[PDB]
Parts: sequence; structure tokens; C-alpha cells
Amino acid sequence: HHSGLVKMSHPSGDVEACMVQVTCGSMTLNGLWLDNTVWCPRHVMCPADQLSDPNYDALLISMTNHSFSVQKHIANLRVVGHAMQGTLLKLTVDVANPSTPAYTFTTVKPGAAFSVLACYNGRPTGTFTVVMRPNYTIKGSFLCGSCGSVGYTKEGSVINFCYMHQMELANGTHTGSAFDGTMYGAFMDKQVHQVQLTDKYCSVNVVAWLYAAILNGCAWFVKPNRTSVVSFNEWALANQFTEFVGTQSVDMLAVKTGVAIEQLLYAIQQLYTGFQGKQILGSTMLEDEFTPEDVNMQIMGV
Amino acid sequence: HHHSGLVKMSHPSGDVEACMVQVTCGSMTLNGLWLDNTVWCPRHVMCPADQLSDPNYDALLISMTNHSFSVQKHIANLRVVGHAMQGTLLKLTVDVANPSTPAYTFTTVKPGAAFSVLACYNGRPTGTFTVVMRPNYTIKGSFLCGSCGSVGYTKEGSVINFCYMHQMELANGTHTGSAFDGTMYGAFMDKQVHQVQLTDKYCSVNVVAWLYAAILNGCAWFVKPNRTSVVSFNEWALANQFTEFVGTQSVDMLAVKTGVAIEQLLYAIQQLYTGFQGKQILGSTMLEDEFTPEDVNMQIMGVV
Repeated sequence: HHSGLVKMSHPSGDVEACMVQVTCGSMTLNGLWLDNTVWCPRHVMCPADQLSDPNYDALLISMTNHSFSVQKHIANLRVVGHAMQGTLLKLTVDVANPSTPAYTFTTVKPGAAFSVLACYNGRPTGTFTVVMRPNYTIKGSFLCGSCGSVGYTKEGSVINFCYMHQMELANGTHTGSAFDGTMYGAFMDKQVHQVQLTDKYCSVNVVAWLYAAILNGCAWFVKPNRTSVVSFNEWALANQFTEFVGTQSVDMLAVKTGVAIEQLLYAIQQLYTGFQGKQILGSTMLEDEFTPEDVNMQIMGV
Repeated sequence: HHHSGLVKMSHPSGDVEACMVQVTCGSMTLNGLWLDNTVWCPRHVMCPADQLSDPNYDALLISMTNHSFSVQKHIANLRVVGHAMQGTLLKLTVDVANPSTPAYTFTTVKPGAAFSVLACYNGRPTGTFTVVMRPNYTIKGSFLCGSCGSVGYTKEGSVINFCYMHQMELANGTHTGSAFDGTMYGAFMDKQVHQVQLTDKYCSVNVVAWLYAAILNGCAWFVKPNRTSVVSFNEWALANQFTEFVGTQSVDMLAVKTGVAIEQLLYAIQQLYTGFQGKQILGSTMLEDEFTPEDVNMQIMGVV
């Protein structure tokens, strides 16, 4: 009955050690302390007065190092330099973080899972995992004061920082910056209504989920009928799906269950219409929030 | 806010990551929890796979010395200087106090309560997730060979409350484990035999919490003036696979905020149980009982 799939996050300790509070005038949000740098969203510079069409150039010029105050709650640090990269501030502080993990910066693509460490006032408060949606939003849990919370993946013991929280959209979803300063989805870090694109289903994750179903023996939807890749991709452009792209991870799944991608691409075309009275893993709808990697690791332990 | 703002949220695991160690005895190897000068681990680490059903724990313990247990940290070796059994756990004494022990308590959790799990293998933490202790005293986890001794916990202020140490998987794929007083949740036995769990039920108080989250999101089509009292609901619950509803201060805060009374939602549950008749609540077509009142207060209302 129970598949052994849960929404699984990375242990957050390495990232907890890097969170600080950043304060500038009257805004206070979270920042990420790596080596001698503190990253935080540039809208810390902006009075609540004027959070639409903020003039970030003039705000920055307006600033000095004494403007910014960095506290470490979970020491206090002196800012001695400040620059702006896209929608992020790069603050230079006098002490290096002694607990900086090995890390890289990366940009996540639609379909990919990452962990988030939600923080308020520099204090870590919860962790959860999201999938970057095809419209470059995430379905998170963020309240006033959460900006600067960060999202990351792990390769080995290396942390790959991929997200810093910036805002909530009209429909309740969220977006943020990559650490190159760019906002996922081209969204503006200005407090104005903005058009979210239509969401789509993450095909490879649906495929990974059906493989999960088969590994748990629930395989009724498996018919010998097969559908090609480039055709399925034809069908998906009109039916709110994304391109399918195999990966070694998907391939491992095909091989332990001896059910080929293409049987499942066929199954999805049938299942998009309805489960037709049946359940798959206790759901009546397709599930696109589990990756091939999630399923390999949780069910088979790679 | 077509997105609810509700996700499966765990506590930050850093505090607990620094207490995980690997414990080995003969060739069975699993995880333990290092707090000050004590290391807690499941007692079936003492057991050889051959003898893993019908094992003689009182005797295995006798056959051990302090050198029989090797304890190692990765996230050094530790010297065990005493050993003892406490229900289904071992309490080992080591000669170094964990320099990163958090403030902690040992509190057994009740059905409906949520806790965070730090899944670990060979003493290395690999993932974290949250679960609800089900009414049949199982949890719906993700655990594989090697995960035993993985721990579940809550946080209250500075204080971690350790509430679970993982022991086993059941026939239906769910899991159970010990509280740190040594008892097993659900009376299950640390023997490798097929054991059948009792029937599961809906956690009434959590379904209420979740219907308050719906109202807070503007989804209130299911709210009517009609009401069912807690007594009447609890009578109906016994017959319809629901737990007894017990109110708390956390539920009450949701009722104050929304203006919708607990008893209106108990009535709604009686109606919604038989089907949503084509509607959805927060994108679901069935009742959701995995979110607690505390969950909803914190995630939607920023309340602790």
C-alpha cells in the first residue's frame, strides 16, 4: 500500500551555519554568509514606502557600508564593501565564515528538485523540497520576512546553491534569484502584478513516478503498446506537457523494471485522459513532483 | 493563492545531524544518537542475522563487553565504557561528551502528531522528511536497509524533543520504531516476524486544521451554518474510522482567525467523508489529515 516515496530534503546543517540576518535602514531579511561574502536580496535597500518601480541604481549609490548591519544569530560582522549583481547584493564582511561548506553555484532547470531552508530574521525555521515549475515558479511556503532563504542541491558533500527567495506571485507560488543575480522566469524584483505563464506537467518526472509505481508492483497501466519520443513530444506541445528527455537515471529505472520509457509515454497519453476507475499509488491524477533520481535513491538506494 | 502555501515542512536538521554516529557489533551495523556521554541505538544491533527471529536479548546483552560495541563519528572513534539495555534500545556510555549536544527532552508522541525524521546510513545523514504518527502507531516513511537508528524529533524553542528511533518496516510498507524510553510504538516487537498493524483511521483534528487552511485560502464552499458537537462527532467517529477529536489552543487560534467554529467543521467532515461531489478543497478530492493545527498556524499565519 505504501510506496516508500516521501518528499525528501537534504540535511540542512551545512547551510544553517551560513545564514545571517541582514538589515539596512528598516528592512530586515536573511543572507547567506560564504567565506567573506554575504549574499542577500537587493530589495533590502528599499523602504516599504516605495516597493514598486524602486530605483535600485539610486538606492545603491545612496548606500554606504555603515548602511548594512549583519548579525549571526544561529557574532556580529562589519561590512567593508558592497556591490549589486542582478537582483542580489554582494556584501563583503571582515570575518570569513569558518563553517563555509564546499560549494558551487548552479541554476536549476524545470523538473529538478531542490531543498529549501526557510529562515526568518536569520534563524532557520523549516526545510522542504520543491520542483522548479515549467513556468519558473515554485510551490513553496514563504511568509513576510523569508526573503534571503536559500535553496540548494548536493553533489557528494558539495552544496550547489541554486536559489534565493525574493517574492510571492499572484497565484500563491514563489520565485527567487539564482546566485548569478538573475531571477528565475525573468520576474522583476518589484512589487507589481506579473503574469505567471501556464504551468505544464514535467514528463520525465511523471515517467519516474510510473516507474516507482511498477517497482511497487502497481503495473496495471502497463500495456505492450509503445509510443515514440519525438511523437510524444509532438503531442505534449498541445497538451500542457514538457518535452521528454531520457537520462541515465531514467534508464536505470527502465532496466530494473524491464518496462521501456515508451510503454510509459503511451501510458501517459492514456492516463492524461483518466485513470478510468483505477488508482496508481493511491492517486487518481498523474504526479510530477518526484524525479528519476528521487525514485532511484528512495526505493533502490543509489 | 490557488497554491495553498502548505508544504511538507521538517525542522532544520543541523542540531541532530551533529549527534549521529555509526554503531557496529559483530557484523550488524546501524546508526546511533550521541547525546553528552550516552549513545542510543536499537538493540537488534547485537543480533546475528541467523538468530534474528526469536533472539535472546537478555542473553546477548550478557555475552557483551564494552569492546563489543564500536562507535564512530564521521559528520573519530569513541570508547564505550558502559553498556545497558532499556526496552528495545541500548544505552551505551562513551568517554567523550558530544561537544554539540542540543538541549533535549525525550517525549513520546501521540497519534496525529507530526515529527521530523533524519534518515541516516552508516552514521551519515542522507535526507530529512516529516511524518504523522498514524493511529495504528505506524509512520509512512522512506527507509532502506541500514536506516535503523535514524531518529525522529520535534523542536520547541531551543529544545529538541527526541521521539522516535527507527526499528523496522511492516508488510504494508509502513514503519515503526521506539520512543527513547525504550518502548516500541504500537507494541510491535523487535523480532523479524510478519506482524500485522491495526486498522488505520483519519486523524480528525488534522482534517479540521486542513479545512481551516482552506478557509484561510478563500476556499470555504463547504462551510455551512450547521454544526455537530464534539461529543456527537466522537460517537460518529468510532463508527466511521475517525479518531476522537480533541481540541487544543492551536485549533482555537484558527477558529478565532477565521470566525468559523470547530463544530461547523466537524459537521462538514461528516458530509465530506462520503465524497466531495465534484468539488476540490485545496486541489484535493479527499480529506487530508497529514497537516496539524500547528502546521497550519505556522505556515499560513506565522504563529508559534
